[PDB]
Amino acid sequence: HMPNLKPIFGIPLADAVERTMMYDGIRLPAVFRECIDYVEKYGMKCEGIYRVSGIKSKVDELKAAYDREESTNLEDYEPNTVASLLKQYLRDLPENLLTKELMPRFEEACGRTTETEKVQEFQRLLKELPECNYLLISWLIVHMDHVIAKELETKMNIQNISIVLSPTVQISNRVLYVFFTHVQELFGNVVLKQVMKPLRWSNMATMPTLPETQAGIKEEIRRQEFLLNCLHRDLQGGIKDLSKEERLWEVQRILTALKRKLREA
Repeated sequence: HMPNLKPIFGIPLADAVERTMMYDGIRLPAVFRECIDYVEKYGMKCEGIYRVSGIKSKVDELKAAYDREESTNLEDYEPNTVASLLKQYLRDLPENLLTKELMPRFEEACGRTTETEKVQEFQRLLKELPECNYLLISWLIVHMDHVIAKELETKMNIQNISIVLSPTVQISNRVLYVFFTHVQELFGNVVLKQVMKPLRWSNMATMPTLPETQAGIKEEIRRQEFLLNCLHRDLQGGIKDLSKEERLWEVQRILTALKRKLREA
């Protein structure tokens, strides 16, 4: 029969999206957000950010865990590791972000005599792209742009990211440099929406393992309630899945603790 039961590393974007839908299902895989989320929250002041090699021994476990639909607490892993898992994940995806179709035109648009001519070409390229690709290209480049500012503190430069991001989407070095530069020239309101992440807690038995900080609970509750109300509502669309339900009590149980501690801090 078909090899393996639902893979993850080596599928089209939508296929990955439908598999890894977390919040609203804004047409985007979870993996990408999970990795962008960690870097945005914790991996912002990391030297070697996206530059150092991730521990392949951890990465191969992660890709396995995702492919097996398991629990991956990236908040306990190294930034280089998740970043390496991410860039690999993007590689494994058959359809490029810019596809085979538009990809060769990025070389063209990079060799434009004027910054305006470049962005215009990239503009038409990105429009050809599917919705999922459009959003993927937005976040990947915009998030890495903010990483360039972080490079300004982590003692790195656009060139460094460009070197390591080239093998990522399969496009020449100079195109990444121009990618960010033009990415805000094209977008700029593009926002890096972070996600509620699994805890190091096994979600039962214990209790004194939760964040005891007020601002910590405030932010998390906000993020979690949006996850909560949406998932609950999903079921009302004629959906009766035990897996969705299990996660429904899951979010509720955790938020219950948070709601208590909210007025407990």
